[PDB]
Amino acid sequence: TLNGGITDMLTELANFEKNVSQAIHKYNAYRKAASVIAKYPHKIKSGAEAKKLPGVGTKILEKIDEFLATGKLRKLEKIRQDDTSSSINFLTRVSGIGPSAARKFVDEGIKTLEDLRKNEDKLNHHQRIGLKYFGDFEKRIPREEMLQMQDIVLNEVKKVDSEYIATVCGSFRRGAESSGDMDVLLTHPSFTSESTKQPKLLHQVVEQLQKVHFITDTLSKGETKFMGVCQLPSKNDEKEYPHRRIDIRLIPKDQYYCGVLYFTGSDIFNKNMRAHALEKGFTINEYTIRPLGVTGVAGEPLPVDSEKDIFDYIQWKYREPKDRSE
DNA sequence: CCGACAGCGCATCAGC
DNA sequence: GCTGATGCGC
DNA sequence: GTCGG
Ligand SMILES: Cc1cn([C@H]2C[C@H](O)[C@@H](COP(=O)(O)OP(=O)(O)[C@H](Cl)P(=O)(O)O)O2)c(=O)[nH]c1=O
Ligand SMILES: [Cl-]
Ligand SMILES: [Mg+2]
Ligand code: NA
Ligand code: NA
Ligand code: NA
Repeated sequence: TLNGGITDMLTELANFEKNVSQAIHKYNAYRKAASVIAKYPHKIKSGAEAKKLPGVGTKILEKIDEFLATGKLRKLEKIRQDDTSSSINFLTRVSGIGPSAARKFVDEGIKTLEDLRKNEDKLNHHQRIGLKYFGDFEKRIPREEMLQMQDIVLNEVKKVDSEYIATVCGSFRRGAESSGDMDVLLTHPSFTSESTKQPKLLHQVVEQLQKVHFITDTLSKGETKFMGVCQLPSKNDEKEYPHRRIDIRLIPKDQYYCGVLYFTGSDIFNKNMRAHALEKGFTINEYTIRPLGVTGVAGEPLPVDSEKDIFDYIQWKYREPKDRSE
């Protein structure tokens, strides 16, 4: 909140570069800048002060001086006024519509929520569901509701096979008082790095959650990753809860620590951590941490028996999930 | 000045 | 049908 | 857009 106006501005610029310019490096640069400023514990008085932070360079420094002087940025003011950019930006807020589809729809004169609804036949499945719950997916999930959803998912999973372990990750595991969605990491001893001893491991779980009407819709589904929609049950006479996004990722049981580090995030925390790993001569994914040879070619997986082990390898002090919200 | 910027699952398409 | 590129998502 | 080398 200390530098909320600045980080909002940068986020708006990031979104512009992603959705309209389709300049993903500019997008990621703006988000990095916004992140480093958000955790900076002083109210920023100048661009030069902000430029001391890594990730803030000359251009963002100048923007920050304008914003501090006047409370706005002319570049953003003009972007806001531009119909095509505003339209493109809006359409990407539908799950499954990205920068390319958004611009394509705008070209055909499909540029409002109303246009989308009347042109449902021109959407793929993911987009159609994204449009169906557009309102709901805008809403945050209070932590108290996340606790209920967790109870339901862990108990239902236990009913399918008591050897499943389901772990809620994402912002929830980072201790947030509200989340954008629910992220569930799933393991079963039958699925390891070495073998898949039984099939349908993800399916049976999804099927059980569909059976008790917790999962209501599917955006995408594969053997290890489910992306869909869920809803808490409501009591008699009470308004229904909003429909929520849910992600479920099944990871080899012996690779749980790399898996839970990944799915706990944040996304920018993962990006910084993995970038750092590279500078230290390692590569990290949701399965393994591996050394980089002289080549650049990845070596064999290093042994890992905790999240801290991964931090150790790259010479980072351990950071608790709650300090990983970047 | 220049190249690199994290790493990967699922849906959809062109080409064969 | 398969393989690889592309889009969108985590 | 930023930064290390
Ligand atoms: C989008 C993304 C996610 N992840 C990892 C790290 C992420 O933490 C994890 C879940 O993605 P999420 O989109 O649900 O992120 P979250 O942290 O739960 C969000 Cl603050 P919210 O859902 O509360 O709004 O996946 C990445 O490693 N790279 C990414 O680009
Ligand atoms: Cl770019
Ligand atoms: Mg989440
Ligand atoms: Na800087
Ligand atoms: Na979208
Ligand atoms: Na998610």
